[PDB]
Amino acid sequence: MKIGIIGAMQQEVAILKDLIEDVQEVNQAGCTFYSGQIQGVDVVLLQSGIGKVSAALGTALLISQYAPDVVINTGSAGGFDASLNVGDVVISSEVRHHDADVTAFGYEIGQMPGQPAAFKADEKLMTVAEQALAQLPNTHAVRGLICTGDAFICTAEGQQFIRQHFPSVVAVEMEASAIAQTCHQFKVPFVVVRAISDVADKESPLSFEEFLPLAAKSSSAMVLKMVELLKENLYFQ
Amino acid sequence: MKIGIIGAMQQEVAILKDLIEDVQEVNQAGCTFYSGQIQGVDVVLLQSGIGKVSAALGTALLISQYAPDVVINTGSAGGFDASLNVGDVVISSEVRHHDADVTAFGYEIGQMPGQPAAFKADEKLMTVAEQALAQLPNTHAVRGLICTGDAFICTAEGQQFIRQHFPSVVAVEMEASAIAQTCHQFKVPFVVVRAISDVADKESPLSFEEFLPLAAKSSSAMVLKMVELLKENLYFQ
Ligand SMILES: CSC[C@H]1CN(Cc2c[nH]c3c(N)ncnc23)C[C@@H]1O
Ligand SMILES: CSC[C@H]1CN(Cc2c[nH]c3c(N)ncnc23)C[C@@H]1O
Repeated sequence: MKIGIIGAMQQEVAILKDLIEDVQEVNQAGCTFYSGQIQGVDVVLLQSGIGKVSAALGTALLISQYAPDVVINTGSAGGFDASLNVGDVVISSEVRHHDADVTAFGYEIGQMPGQPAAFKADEKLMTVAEQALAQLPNTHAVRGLICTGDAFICTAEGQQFIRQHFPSVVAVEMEASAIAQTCHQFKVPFVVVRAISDVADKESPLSFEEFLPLAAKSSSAMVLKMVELLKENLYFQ
Repeated sequence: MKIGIIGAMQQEVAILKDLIEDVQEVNQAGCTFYSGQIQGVDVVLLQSGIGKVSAALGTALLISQYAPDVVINTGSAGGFDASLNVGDVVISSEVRHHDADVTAFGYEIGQMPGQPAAFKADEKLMTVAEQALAQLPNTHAVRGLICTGDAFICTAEGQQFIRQHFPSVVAVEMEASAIAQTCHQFKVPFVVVRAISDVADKESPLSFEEFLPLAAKSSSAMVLKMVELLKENLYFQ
């Protein structure tokens, strides 16, 4: 099997990049693809750049050229769920665009015409995420709705808008819905396994830069554990 | 040369689709690609679907698989310039994301990290659009900033925010910045040549329904003239 792993920033992909054996690097359209193996499992790690367009473009190139069997989105996120602390893992049940609005034509808030209102994480991948979490007993996680937009959320007004429209939101970021929508269009299973760098408030610019490395560490540990589980999930393969 | 043409909706691509000789249709990832010739020049017409993610995904597949020499984005738009009536044409000087905001890290409003603040349309393609306009004297057009977001703009608040942050905006729509950013990442020249279906206000939903066909007609006539000029002029090898 081949696992596609996608992160936006260099800092988000660095830990996993260093684990790829027999690594081959391709640079294309602002994207970097690292292909090789982890523990005999074929992996392609994409560093896409930030935001919905970069993530969509990168994901489209990843799927069309490398044909991963599954996609895992790694990286940081801004926490909305009360129970999340900085460094904690967040897992997508589903992903929505918080900044999509075609309600004028009867679509629900966040729904892009032509798409479902939410992009559901693959149930079989989800089971692997749960298994990985069970093997990291020091790790606290929350699973729920992840909301994506092309904005860094750092104001009370920004938070309130998102909570008003998506009351179940557990975290926000800037790529997941683009990765998930792209995967939906290609019919490829995905899950988002990120970790919290900040709580999307006026302190988040500073918190983000301070704790991005921690978030990358936590997210990356989970993703590595999933790769190790996938290695011997022969029914899944 | 090979000319790439991108429209989001069925009605936006239908006029040009019907002019393609020796047409070959490919369906991939929810996109449709029609290739062949229009008046003796190779074209690939992409029906991308609506919104930034679909447009980015589609444009990435278009460029990576078909290698068009230039990209023209056709279709409808919501008018901001006071002189625009339904059916009038807008030509991009440049394109920006109206809904991007990472000002917390020093970027300009609308600027995505890792990108320039605006995506400038190609000078030769703008010239060709202006030549096409001269050959369609009963068409009124404005050249200027086109702003894109994942929302249908139809409220006073929506207009206010966009005008506040991008006061020179001439029109808004939902794909151009995705196309433009993707073309930027691939280093492929682009221009947007759209037409007005509505003026982005409370009347827009009904105006759009009524005037989408007029907007497709007006935009498509310009694009056809541009195809003819590009075949003749050798501006692009
Ligand atoms: C330099 S732009 C920030 C990057 C890291 N991202 C995830 C993220 C963490 N905190 C966030 C917040 N408060 N709002 C939105 N996104 C995030 C998204 C982008 O790649
Ligand atoms: C059914 S969604 C609208 C489709 C047609 N589009 C262009 C457009 C016309 N008027 C617009 C407006 N007031 N606000 C944003 N976009 C537009 C974008 C989308 O593909």
